[PDB]
Amino acid sequence: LLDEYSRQRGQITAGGQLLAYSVATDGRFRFLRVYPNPEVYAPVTGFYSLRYSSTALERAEDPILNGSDRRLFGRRLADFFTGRDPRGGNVDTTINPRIQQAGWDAMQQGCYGPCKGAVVALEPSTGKILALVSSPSYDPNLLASHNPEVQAQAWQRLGDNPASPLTNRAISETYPPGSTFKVITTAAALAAGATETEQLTAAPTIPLPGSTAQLENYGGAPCGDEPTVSLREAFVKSCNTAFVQLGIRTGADALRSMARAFGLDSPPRPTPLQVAESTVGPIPDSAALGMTSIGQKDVALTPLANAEIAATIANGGITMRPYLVGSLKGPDLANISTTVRYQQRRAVSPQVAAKLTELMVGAEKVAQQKGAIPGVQIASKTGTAEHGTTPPHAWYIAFAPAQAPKVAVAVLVENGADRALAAPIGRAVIEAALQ
Ligand SMILES: *C(=O)[C@H]([C@@H](C)O)[C@H]1CC(SCCNC=N)=C(C(=O)O)N1
Repeated sequence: LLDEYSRQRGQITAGGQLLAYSVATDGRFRFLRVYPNPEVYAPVTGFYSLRYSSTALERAEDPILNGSDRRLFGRRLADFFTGRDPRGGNVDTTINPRIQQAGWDAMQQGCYGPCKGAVVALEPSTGKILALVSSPSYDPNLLASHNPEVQAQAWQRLGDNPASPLTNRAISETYPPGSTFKVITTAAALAAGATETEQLTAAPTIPLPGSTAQLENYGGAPCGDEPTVSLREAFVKSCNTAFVQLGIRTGADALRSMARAFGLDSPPRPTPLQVAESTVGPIPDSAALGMTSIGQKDVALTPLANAEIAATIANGGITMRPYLVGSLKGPDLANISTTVRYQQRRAVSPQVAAKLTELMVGAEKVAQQKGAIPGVQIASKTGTAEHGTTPPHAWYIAFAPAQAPKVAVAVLVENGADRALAAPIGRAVIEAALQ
């Protein structure tokens, strides 16, 4: 450890701003790692610690940041030959500081006090991760201390915190998607040949086949005041029974297949950070299928996966591979690597994506309007999700402008559902993006 602290570790950057850098000190270990906006960027930087090693981008891009990367070998030779103090390379992220800060701020004020959860912003046409927010977060300056006791105390406080602030909730945790998963049930039906004008039950209640279990609308009220409702109408008003009926009519295999087409049960590519796998679940019976259709049973998504669903629809049906690192530099600022955007797969036809967009623009209009942006059209799906064996989660997925999208977001507020919170958070992130 002594020698690797005698060489100046390189910088983690966002928008030409520093997220992590190293300062020359009088310490036995010469360089101290500094995080100037610590809690906000901790999901992106991770920590770099004498006692506890590294996480996130400190760990992923460790060869570049410490200067040991093969691609940096010439610079290291030239410096030693010339007498120059050596320095590691730089990692330039895809994070937009304005959007990251707006996601964080909105999370710290959006639950009459701080929310627990995650915000992800994506650029639909490129796959760039524009923001990666987790709350509560922690201060990596605490683990950068050269004092063993300060590090050990911080490590212990963090690990005993029931809110688990070390966890990057945007990419490492999976949550039931609830109402947001109607986007997938809808996509599956549209692809199988159903249309927006198709008629579905408006009944307040629906039996689940092969069980005494029963599903209901919110909170026992009929979708319309008519016998049935159109698919568009049930989508925009987020009726449950209609979708239980739609999904079972569509069948398990079509639902599974659309779920995989949208990245579920599909091993995620590193960003370079590892992303937990999302799942539609086994769907072992028809009771399960009705429950899967409205985002429950065994469906579990990372906030990132849910932002990608929105980004895929925004991008005309094509999924761009999400990435966090735009380019790697050497100590001179010479380009070592530039990331090139990659089309992962087509999930749905331009037609189905267009249809889903219309429905989502309708769902946004029906929704609570706090934080709406004048002259900007937003396509969205709000929702709640039940979990465990408890207050439901609050979700918002969206993209904007709906006509030619520049940004897609997912907002998850753990336990945030009322009986509103997620959507204004989403819209502040969008607004910051479109500035
Ligand atoms: C979706 O999962 C839920 C639940 C019944 O399963 C329903 C209830 C709500 S919450 C209302 C939030 N309004 C908006 N901004 C919705 C919905 O998102 O409309 N779906």
